[PDB]
Amino acid sequence: NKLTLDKLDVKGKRVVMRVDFNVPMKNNQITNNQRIKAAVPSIKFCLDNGAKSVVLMSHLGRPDGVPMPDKYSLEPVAVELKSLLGKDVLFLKDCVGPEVEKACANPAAGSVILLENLRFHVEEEGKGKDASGNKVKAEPAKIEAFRASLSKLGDVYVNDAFGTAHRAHSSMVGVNLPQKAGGFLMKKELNYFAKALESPERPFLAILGGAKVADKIQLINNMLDKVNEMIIGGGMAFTFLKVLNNMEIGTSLFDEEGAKIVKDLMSKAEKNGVKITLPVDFVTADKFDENAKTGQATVASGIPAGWMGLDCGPESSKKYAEAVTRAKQIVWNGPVGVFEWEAFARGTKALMDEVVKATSRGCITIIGGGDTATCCAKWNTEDKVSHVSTGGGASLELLEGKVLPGVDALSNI
Ligand SMILES: Nc1ncnc2c1ncn2[C@@H]1O[C@H](COP(=O)(O)OP(=O)(O)O)[C@@H](O)[C@H]1O
Repeated sequence: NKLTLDKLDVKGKRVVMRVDFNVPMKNNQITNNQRIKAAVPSIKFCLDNGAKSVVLMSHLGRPDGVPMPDKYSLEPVAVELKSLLGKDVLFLKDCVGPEVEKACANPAAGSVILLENLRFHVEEEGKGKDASGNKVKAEPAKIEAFRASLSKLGDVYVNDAFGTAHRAHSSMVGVNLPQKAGGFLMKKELNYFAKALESPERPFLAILGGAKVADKIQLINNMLDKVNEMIIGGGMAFTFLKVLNNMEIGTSLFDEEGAKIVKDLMSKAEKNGVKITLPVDFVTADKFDENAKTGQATVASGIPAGWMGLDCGPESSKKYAEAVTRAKQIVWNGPVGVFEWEAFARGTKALMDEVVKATSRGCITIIGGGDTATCCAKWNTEDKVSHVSTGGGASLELLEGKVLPGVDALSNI
C-alpha cells in the first residue's frame, strides 16, 4: 500500500503537489473547472493542517516541449483557483530554474503558488517537438536536472493528478523526495474503480459507446470478465452489427481491425452469460453535419446509401433503459450518439435520464470521464450520479486492468 495525504504530516512543510489542471479551454478561458474543483479538497487540507506552502504543478494541452504561453498558459487556472479557494494564488511563469526556485524556497504559512505549464519543457514527457516542428527526444542529463528542480520546490510531494496518472512523466514519477503521497483525489478515484472492478454491486452493467471503436478492445475483453451486462453503443456498434447481422451500415463508422474479433468477444459473452445489448434502431444522417438531413433505420432495414447512423432510436433507448433498471452498478464510458448536436443527442439524453434515476435509487453510477463527463456538465447531472471521473484516459487504463505509473511512483508505507 501507499502513503496518502491524511497519513502525511505537512505542518510547516512545503508541499509540491502534482495536480491535473488540464482543463478544456476556448480562447483562453476555461470551459470546465471540474478538474480544478476536484483538487480543492487536497489543497485545503494542507492549508488547514498548517502547510507552509502548496506549490501546484500541471500540464495543459499538448505544447510538445516548446513554450507556448500565448496559447497554453495556466494563468487562467490561477485566477479560477483563487476564486475557488477564497485565497490568493501566485502564478509563476516557469516551472523550473533559479527564479522559480527562489520563489519556492520559503514562502509564508499558507501561500499557494501555481507553476506554469509543465509541458513547455521537453523534459516532462521525455519527448516532444522542436520549434521547427521536428520530433525530438529529451536528454537524460537534462531530464535529471529538470527532475531535480521540481524536487527543490518542496519538502514533501503529493500527487492528486489522477487524470494524468497513466503518464510516466517527470512530474509524476520523477519527483524524488522522501515522502511521496497520494492525494485525496487520487485515493478517491482509485478506490471507486477498484471497488467497481474487484467487488461490484451486481448486476454490474458497463455501458460502452462513443467513438474510438478500436481502442475499446483490451477494455471489452477485460470487462467481459467483470460484468454481468454490457451495452455496446454509439459509433462502436456498427462494426458489431455489420459482422454479426450483415447489416448495411452505409457510411457509419466501421472498424476493420475491430471486425476481426467481434465474434470472439461475442462468444466470450455468451460463455460468461453476459447479456449484450446492441442498438436495434437508429437516427440516420445524410452527412456528418449538425443540420444534416435525418432519417430512421433498423438493423433489419439497413442504413440508406450512404447515410450514417448518428444516434440510437427509440427501441434502442428502451432496451438500454431496461438494462439500466436491472443494474446495481454502472460504469459508463462513451456516449451513445453524437450528443454535441441536437439532432443526434436524444439517445444520450435519455440514457442520462435513466442513469440519473438509478443513482436516485442507490445504483452506483460511475462515469468514465472524457466525453461522458462532458455530458454531465452540459446537462447539469454532475452531482446526480455517484462519481464523474476526472480522468478519461486514466480510467480506461484502469478498466483495462493496467497499472498506473503515477500510483506506483508513490511511497510505500
Ligand atoms: N454513432 C456515432 N457516429 C459517429 N460518432 C459518434 C457516434 N456516437 C458518438 N459519436 C462521437 O463519439 C465521441 C465520443 O467518443 P469517446 O472519446 O470514445 O467518448 P469518451 O470521451 O466519453 O470516452 C463524440 O465526439 C461523439 O460525437
